[PDB]
Amino acid sequence: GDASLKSNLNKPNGLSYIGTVSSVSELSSIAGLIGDSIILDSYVDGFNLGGGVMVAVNSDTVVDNIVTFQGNGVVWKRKLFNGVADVYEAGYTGTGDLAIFINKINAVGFDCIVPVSGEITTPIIFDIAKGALIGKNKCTLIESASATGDYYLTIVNTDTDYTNRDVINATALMTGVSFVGKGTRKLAIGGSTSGEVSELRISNCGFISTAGIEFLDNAYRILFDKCALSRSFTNSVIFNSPANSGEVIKFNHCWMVDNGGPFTFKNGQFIFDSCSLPA
Amino acid sequence: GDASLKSNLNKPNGLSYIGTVSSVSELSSIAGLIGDSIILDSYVDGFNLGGGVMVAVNSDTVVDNIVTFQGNGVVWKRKLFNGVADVYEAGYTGTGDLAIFINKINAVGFDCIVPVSGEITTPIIFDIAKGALIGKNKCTLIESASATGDYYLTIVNTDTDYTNRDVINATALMTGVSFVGKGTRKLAIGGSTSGEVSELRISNCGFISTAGIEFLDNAYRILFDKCALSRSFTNSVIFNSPANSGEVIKFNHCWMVDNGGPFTFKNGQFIFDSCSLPA
Repeated sequence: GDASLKSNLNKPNGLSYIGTVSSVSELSSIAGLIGDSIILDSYVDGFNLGGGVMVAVNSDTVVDNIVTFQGNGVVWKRKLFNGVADVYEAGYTGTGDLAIFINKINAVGFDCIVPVSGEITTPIIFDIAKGALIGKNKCTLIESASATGDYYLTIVNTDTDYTNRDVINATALMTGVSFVGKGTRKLAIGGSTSGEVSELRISNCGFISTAGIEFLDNAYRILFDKCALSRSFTNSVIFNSPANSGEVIKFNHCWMVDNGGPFTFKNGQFIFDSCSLPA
Repeated sequence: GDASLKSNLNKPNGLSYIGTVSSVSELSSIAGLIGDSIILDSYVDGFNLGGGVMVAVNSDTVVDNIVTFQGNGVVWKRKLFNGVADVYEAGYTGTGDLAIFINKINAVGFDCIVPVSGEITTPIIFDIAKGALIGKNKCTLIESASATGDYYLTIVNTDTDYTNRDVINATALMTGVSFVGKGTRKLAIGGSTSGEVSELRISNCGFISTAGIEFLDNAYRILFDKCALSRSFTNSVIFNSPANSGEVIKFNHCWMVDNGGPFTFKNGQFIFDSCSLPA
């Protein structure tokens, strides 16, 4: 009856009488009119992570599976999105490969916020033309035993245009992330097919027990702003005179101890400022 | 019937059966009791931006059109506002003059978060006594062709009190914004009527194709922390010996290339640290 329904809705738990969408996978079958608002419990069923109020927009809306999602005759967009994308909104559940969701957010064109620690397996591709990489809550990325390849993280710039270079690189930022490797995989900066990776601030980051940092082509004027590069295996820094690379590479207040591999500076221009090494 | 209504509310899209307020303009005519909660779809009708759950507060509450909004016999306040104001919450719809909403948020006294790129036309007045200016997601502000005046951004401090100077200037911050001018307008720091603009960190910012950076009265110890100042027209930096200005002005890891105007240092004390120029 109406009296029971009205009374149930007015109870302190009255919201529990409104239906919800359990997951993003279910969202693809939910139809609606433009402007309809629905409750999304979670990205993945039962995890209570990455949900929110969704609103129906035109079916031609670009779907990024972070803010906008496929619907049945519409697209569902986060109604109250503040512009800041985190890995929970991209589908991370607290287990599995965190690198998948770091790659996904950056590939869409948002800053990637990682407010959680976890394990990484697939190599990370961090494109400074598409956003920043921001760790929070002591963000620690621990490489899994099964992780393969020569690189756990490669920093690129898919923008090869001159006009956009200064615009893109001025804001380039990676901050607040500690990587715990197993001594087999490196961090790469640049690439022969990459645009110029320059004016990148890498601040408050740890690179512990990795296989080193390797500079590729088109990588210069990188600013390591208070970072740790310690306990490295086989190599610490690799600069094997790559083309269009090496100008004013600066380590500011960096802590580099207990490493098990050389700093190979074949050409290039390197600045250590208030650093400590090697212990 | 009652069973149809109850089951519709319990459907996965059950929230769509709850009414909503379409815009802030409509919100002005919405009445309610103190504590009533309503759904705001958007600041401007149909854009799905800047909405949220609103709660009715006392009718004498100060309305700032960011957190609090006028109602019919009450004031509507953002129920879940966390203190962080973005341009969407101030009325930005994805097009138009972003400078209007930067000015509005700063004038009220919040940090202004700009998680989007767009155009600027009206001159920005950035008061460091009121909050910071923070760009996200490769924030790029492109000056419109119709923008007039000599300045696109002026950085001031309306607090002229000595006691508050150190308190205010310690946290002064502008970060993460690339300004792309058309060669006609400058950036001004200070002013004869301004309080002392000092200890300001300008980090990860771009000043590209502008008419230069001009120091006015009461501007000193500015820290340009990894910025681009490139492709300038007519002037790059103007320091025409202004009064109470010039102490330890530092460019840290700055990219200053392809400029078309001089760095005029008539008096003053300037520090270039790990900069590159002029190409």
